[PDB]
Amino acid sequence: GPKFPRVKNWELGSITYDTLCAQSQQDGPCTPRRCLGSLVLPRPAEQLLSQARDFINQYYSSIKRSGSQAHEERLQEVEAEVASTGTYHLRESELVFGAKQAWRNAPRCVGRIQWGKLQVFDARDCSSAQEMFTYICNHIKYATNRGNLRSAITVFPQRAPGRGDFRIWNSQLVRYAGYRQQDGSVRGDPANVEITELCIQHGWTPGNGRFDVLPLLLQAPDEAPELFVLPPELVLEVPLEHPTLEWFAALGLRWYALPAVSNMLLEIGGLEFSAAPFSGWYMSTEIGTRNLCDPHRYNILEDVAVCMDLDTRTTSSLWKDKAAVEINLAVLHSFQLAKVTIVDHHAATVSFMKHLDNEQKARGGCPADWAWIVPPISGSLTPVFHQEMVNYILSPAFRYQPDPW
Amino acid sequence: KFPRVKNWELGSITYDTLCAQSQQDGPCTPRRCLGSLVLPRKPAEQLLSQARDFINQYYSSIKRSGSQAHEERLQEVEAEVASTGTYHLRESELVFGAKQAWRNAPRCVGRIQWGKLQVFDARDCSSAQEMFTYICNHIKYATNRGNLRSAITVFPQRAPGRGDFRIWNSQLVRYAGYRQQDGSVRGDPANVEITELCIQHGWTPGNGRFDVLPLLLQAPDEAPELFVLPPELVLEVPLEHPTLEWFAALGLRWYALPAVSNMLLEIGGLEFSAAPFSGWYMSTEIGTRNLCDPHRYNILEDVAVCMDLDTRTTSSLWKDKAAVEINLAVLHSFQLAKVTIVDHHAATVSFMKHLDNEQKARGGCPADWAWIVPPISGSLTPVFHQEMVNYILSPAFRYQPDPW
Ligand code: HEM
Ligand code: HEM
Ligand SMILES: NCc1cccc(OCc2ccc3ccc(N)nc3c2)c1
Ligand SMILES: NCc1cccc(OCc2ccc3ccc(N)nc3c2)c1
Ligand SMILES: C[C@H](O)[C@H](O)[C@H]1CNc2nc(N)[nH]c(=O)c2N1
Ligand SMILES: C[C@H](O)[C@H](O)[C@H]1CNc2nc(N)[nH]c(=O)c2N1
Ligand SMILES: [Zn+2]
Repeated sequence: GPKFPRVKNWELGSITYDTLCAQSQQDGPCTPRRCLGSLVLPRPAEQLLSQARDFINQYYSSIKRSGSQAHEERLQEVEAEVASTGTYHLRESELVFGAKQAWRNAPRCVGRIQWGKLQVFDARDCSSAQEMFTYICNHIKYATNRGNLRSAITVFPQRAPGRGDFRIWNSQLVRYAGYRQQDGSVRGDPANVEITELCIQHGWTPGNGRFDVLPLLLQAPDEAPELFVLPPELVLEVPLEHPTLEWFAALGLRWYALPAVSNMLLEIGGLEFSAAPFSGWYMSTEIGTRNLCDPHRYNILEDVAVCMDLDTRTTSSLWKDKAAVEINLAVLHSFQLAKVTIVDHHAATVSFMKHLDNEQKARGGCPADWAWIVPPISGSLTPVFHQEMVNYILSPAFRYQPDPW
Repeated sequence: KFPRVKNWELGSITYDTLCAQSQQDGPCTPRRCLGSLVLPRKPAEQLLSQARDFINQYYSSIKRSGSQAHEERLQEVEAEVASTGTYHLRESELVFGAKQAWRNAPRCVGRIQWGKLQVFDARDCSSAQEMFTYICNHIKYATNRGNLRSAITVFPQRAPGRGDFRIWNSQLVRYAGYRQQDGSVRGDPANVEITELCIQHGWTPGNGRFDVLPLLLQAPDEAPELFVLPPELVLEVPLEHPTLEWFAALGLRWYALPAVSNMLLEIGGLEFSAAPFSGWYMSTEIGTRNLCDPHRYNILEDVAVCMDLDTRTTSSLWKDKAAVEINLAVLHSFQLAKVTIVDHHAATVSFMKHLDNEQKARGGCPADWAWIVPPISGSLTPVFHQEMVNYILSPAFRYQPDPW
């Protein structure tokens, strides 16, 4: 009936219509001719002003002051600023609203039930790489909270016309070195080979373990990046063991507590924050399935299966599935034992369904990327697999941005 | 222009140029992507152009484009449309057309097999009774005592102002779902509706979990008729587990033959509303979806208790553990019964080979990532890490409304 995408849950037989996609002001990669939804990364003051105006409208709606005198005055205040400087500045509460709305809008994030609970650290006064490092250490401290993890984001100064960007070169604040061997293989995390070599080129003395924490490469405006080593006591790690397989602890596997993405661009009202690292807590499949079992990551599936004495010579023994389960179980068990926040893929997806229901009421829809929301093991066992989803770009947003080298 | 398609495990890139051959709109727009939706929301020159396009594909396939036979065939098609408003395929064209439809099906992981398809021409069928005979031969052929062979039977095409030939069942072999008035469903909940239609059309129902349904067959503008399949035709596989002795006690079983019977086959503008086709099962279809889905047989918790797992909490991964053992039970049992089946790792490996073949042959391959990636152990298979482009090519299989 209604002129909006009809969305169905196939488990429950229930129907909704997404009206929120009508608010999208940016085109994704799909056309009537072909869907490109499985692609990870598919390909003027007038423009700023319209984006700025739209954000200010969003802000004044969220506080129920739409059409008010303060709303119209903030609009004139922004247009004047842009008219005289070519850019504008956010009030602090606007920044807080904006950062939360960007998380809420992130189609690939399954943890958005938590979106209203986000600690926003304003670091827009930062003026050096040393200072960026201080803000980052404080972020890690506050966010780690000795294992009782707390979502947080730290926002550094915005892109300025006629000035270089603040950038954190690492993709996360905590990552394991990846050392290329003279036989062609990689010791450590192959995902991090490039950044490891950049750190070395920049004066880092490399280790040679499988789990060496990388230093941070931090770039203040118009300067070369400076290298900073995180004090080990700030980086909480969890040694992995299995509740019944005693040999598993002997594998010497471990992972860090805090997933702190640091290379994404935060866009609010046309303003761009090139350095705004944020962190939450892990879903167990991120560590146990992707980081440890991806063939192009640590790739330990065959090793674990041999320890479990599975028939690894034939696909039909399901050895890969059996090993993957035990690895995921080890991750969950070890984090719980160490008292570090973690969420399994069942609890996470069930909570995401609650979030879809909340947002249907609050906003008439919720942009979601099915391929990213459905977990990488046990897909159809979770309720999100059976939920149709509409994907679209809303602003404020987190966006990929090219690497600074 | 042309999508750059990347495999994130191997670092390799291809470009899909085949998508430019699409003449039919999917549901996505630049404003929003609707790729995760299961079903679509909703003269003579049009038919003639689809017909010319198809005839051109056919003569190109036999390396005979431009030949006189090619030219004469286009004229035949034109003369027949101009006079009658439609036309008819030759058997060879029909065979080529059915294989291309399978090749083009973006949701099918089994397409490495596409060139090997037995095509039964049933277009000389005039009654429900004759459809039933054709269907029985199809099932006999395809089952082949456990050595399954892909096949399609094609019933007469749709015609203007005349009702369609339709098979009301969604598959030739389905288990009944009985709605006990105490809320629950006995049997397969996906089939409550069809089970009830069968009863009211005079079927004597059973009361089991795996009662094979009768076929409701409909010839144009007639009430459908009920036919019971001779039980010796329907190969079934009892499920047992290689190491869990109690598993067999559950009395679980599934049929050998996945034979979809409610999809429309479109070739060169002609539509075939009854054209059931069958291949062989991938184990996750049975183990994961049919048995473990919450709105199907839903056996997870039962199995998990038999394995003495902690059902209290999600974090013990009881569901993942029980699902793996069910999938193993299916593979084991089919292998023991000498009935063809393929596991999701073998299937997806072969699909990657298919993408490579098709990249060289046609410059691309339409693929629905959400359907190709298996429902358990997704990222443990190579397709997970493969970007894919989805689009509609003709000939094609399509969904169509239920005939009731
Ligand atoms: C609080 C607990 C959280 C959980 C359990 C969670 C979970 C996840 C997961 C599993 C993914 C997929 C990541 C991958 O496969 O690599 C993801 C993506 C994402 N998350 Fe969340 N998240 C949480 C907090 C946050 C926070 C605090 C933010 C931002 C303030 C956030 C923003 C994002 C964004 C932008 C993506 C997409 C990243 C990309 O496209 O590469 N998440 N999240
Ligand atoms: C030979 C072995 C085959 C295997 C292993 C196989 C595998 C599969 C699987 C796993 C699916 C997903 C089904 C679901 O989740 O419900 C599928 C879908 C599909 N298959 Fe294949 N298939 C085979 C043969 C065939 C044949 C012979 C045809 C047609 C001639 C075909 C056409 C299709 C179509 C049109 C779909 C999409 C169905 C839909 O949208 O509901 N397949 N296949
Ligand atoms: N796939 C590329 C790549 C490289 C490095 C990090 C990364 O992380 C994505 C991401 C972003 C935010 C997250 C928030 C919480 C969480 N548990 N995982 C999260 C994962 C993605
Ligand atoms: N998803 C709705 C629905 C209802 C009934 C049957 C069905 O089957 C889809 C389908 C189609 C073709 C197949 C070919 C081979 C196979 N193993 N499964 C196949 C499964 C799908
Ligand atoms: C090709 C495909 O899009 C790619 O492998 C995606 C699939 N789904 C994903 N889902 C999540 N959560 N994270 C990922 O990195 C990916 N990778
Ligand atoms: C909503 C979602 O698109 C739907 O559950 C899809 C997901 N992927 C699938 N994949 C296959 N092979 N079969 C299916 O029925 C589905 N269902
Ligand atoms: Zn799309």
